[PDB]
Amino acid sequence: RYRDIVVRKQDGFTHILLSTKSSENNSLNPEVMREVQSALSTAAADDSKLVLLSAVGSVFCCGLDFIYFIRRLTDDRKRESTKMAEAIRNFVNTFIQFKKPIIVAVNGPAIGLGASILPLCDVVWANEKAWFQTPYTTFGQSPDGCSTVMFPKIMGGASANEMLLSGRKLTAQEACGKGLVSQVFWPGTFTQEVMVRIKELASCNPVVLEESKALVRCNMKMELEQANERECEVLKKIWGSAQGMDSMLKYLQRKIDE
Amino acid sequence: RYRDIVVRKQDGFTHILLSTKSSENNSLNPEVMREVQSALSTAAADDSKLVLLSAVGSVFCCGLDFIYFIRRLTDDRKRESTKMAEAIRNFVNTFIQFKKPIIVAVNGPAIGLGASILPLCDVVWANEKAWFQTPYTTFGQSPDGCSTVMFPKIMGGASANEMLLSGRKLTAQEACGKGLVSQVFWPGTFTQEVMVRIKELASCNPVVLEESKALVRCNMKMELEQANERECEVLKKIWGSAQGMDSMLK
Amino acid sequence: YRDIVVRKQDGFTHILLSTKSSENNSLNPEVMREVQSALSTAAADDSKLVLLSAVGSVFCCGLDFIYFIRRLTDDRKRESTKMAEAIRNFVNTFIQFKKPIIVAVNGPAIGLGASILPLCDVVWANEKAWFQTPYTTFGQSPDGCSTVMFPKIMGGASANEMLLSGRKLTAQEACGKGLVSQVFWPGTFTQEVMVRIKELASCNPVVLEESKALVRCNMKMELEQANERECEVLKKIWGSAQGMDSMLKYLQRKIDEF
Repeated sequence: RYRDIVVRKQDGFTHILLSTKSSENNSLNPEVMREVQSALSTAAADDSKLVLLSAVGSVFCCGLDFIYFIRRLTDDRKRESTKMAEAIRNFVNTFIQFKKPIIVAVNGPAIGLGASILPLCDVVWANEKAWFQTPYTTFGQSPDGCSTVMFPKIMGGASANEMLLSGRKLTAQEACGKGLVSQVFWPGTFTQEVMVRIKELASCNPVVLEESKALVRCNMKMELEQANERECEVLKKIWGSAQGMDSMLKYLQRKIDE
Repeated sequence: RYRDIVVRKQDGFTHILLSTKSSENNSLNPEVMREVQSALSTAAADDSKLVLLSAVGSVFCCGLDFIYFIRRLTDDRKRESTKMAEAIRNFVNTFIQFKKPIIVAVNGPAIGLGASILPLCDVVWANEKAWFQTPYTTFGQSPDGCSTVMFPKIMGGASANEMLLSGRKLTAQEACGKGLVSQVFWPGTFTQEVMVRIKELASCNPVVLEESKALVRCNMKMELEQANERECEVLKKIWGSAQGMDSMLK
Repeated sequence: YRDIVVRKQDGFTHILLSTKSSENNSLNPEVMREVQSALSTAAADDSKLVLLSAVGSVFCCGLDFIYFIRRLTDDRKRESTKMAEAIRNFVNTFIQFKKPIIVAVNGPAIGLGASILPLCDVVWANEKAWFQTPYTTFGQSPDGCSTVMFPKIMGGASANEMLLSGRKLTAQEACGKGLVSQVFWPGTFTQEVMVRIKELASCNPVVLEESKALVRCNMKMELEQANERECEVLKKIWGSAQGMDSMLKYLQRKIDEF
């Protein structure tokens, strides 16, 4: 009955795989976002020791589906812009509140909100096929997923502003240098290197896992909530204005002209 | 007319170039800092979308002109140590409050306050001729430019203390690994690379740029102001006293 | 002192770890009390800084678990309380210390042996050194304020990987992740350190101290609060029903098998 994700619960952990059918290329829309929240809600309440999040196919996550979004905005700009900003806020908050470890395997591009959510997970393992970009300014939006606070925290201001203002694309290795990725594995053995460590993690006392994450997350929880809310209030402002989609349209024009 | 800087307003941005006459090696005396501040006031008020900061010459910025400063010190410690501290504090504060993006292109050495000011700008692009150092302890001064808070935040305590206490020099690649530089470019195409990126940023919605900067900068602004205040009080204490020019050496 | 060598000369105090009552420079409450005593004396005398290093092929393999297990067989409840307080007091000595502590790491730093390092000022490592916090594998939550300091120095992805997954970092990898100031080759390491210590010791002691005070002031209360939280969780874990399930594992492992 989930349409856009595959969920598997086995060997002490829940595995959630992004596999979107209501949107292309693992892009996010409110329906995809709700299914991830539902799957994480169940994992938070069952005996899962941790969650592994990964993706089916060649893209980890393209971030927001702006074509889906523009169609909504043409129907009722004021109502739909509010609704998208709240959907994002709730989606992001799910990651902020989640009490067990979220381990991410990134095997392809992670773009926009698909990259911004990574600092809200616990461990990120990538291979060289993965790259990371937050092309917010290109799409004409301010940042999301608490990246306005988290990117300066993990890579420092100079690097964070380059990603957030300049739309710099990072290889897996460069994202590791910039604190986005925990470790990079060869593509050929990526799955086995990820699964061996998930098995090791799932063999630990899940109380010790939870206590440790609680210790790491507690100095930042408030600040994350406050960031998420500020960012979403800005997005409402931008997406509710008549010119909100102009940068995105120019981007699409370039893409189709290429 | 500005003596120590060149200012070009064009194509959606203001380009400020350090090219000091009252000092050597783009050193900063209170006159240079006032001109930078005044050029930033006007960019903040006009239709400029962002500021590109770079330098003419083989040096980006040597930080404080300590000989200009020595001259002034032994004509009146109390008045001149107070004036220099407060000039640093207002210069640093201009960057803390500035609302639009400041992109910096660093094409040679950035030393002391010339390096410290970098974390208060937005993006820093460097070539291999650039290197970076904060030789505070060697000069017998404590740090400035909010580096006492910003350096630990961008590179971690161990690396920050090595910069601030030990006077370590970082190559452009090392400064990039330590969070001081956004990206390092080949010197051959450095100007081209910077300008293509500046043109892309200047084509963006200016309101989206400023909103984005505001969201990044808001959690830190009070901390940066308080750090700037603390640093400048410790400099008054040091420079005010008789034996605080004792390390300034040759 | 039985477990450390203290040399005061040339404007600095050199504290060398060289334990007799433990394997691999490991820390029992005895060793901890000597280190604290040596620091207390350096803090009050005319030393400008402290150089901390080790004798032998291991910097510090962290908590002396052989000693702790010897106590735990006697009285679990009483001895777990005393151990948590020993740690808390030890870590607090580093949080409070006003003079620069420079560390020369010439072999593995494990557990508390690695977690204290972000409480020091400058860390120089031999290319031979490596770094690990294998807390979870032995059923422990983290110590030494690493729950806050690791995310601050390497960002949450890398920090969680250290603290949850037991990742080992080479000296170079630990330099990229903010734990080590600079790495020197084994051949030149001793001389590289000493030329720099000599340079630092020739500086104005008041300038050194004011600089450190400016660097440490935004964080002192947060470090204290982190130390107290971590020590509380350690008490609760060690007092738990499953709290000892993973500790004895230690007896069967060499230090490069954690």
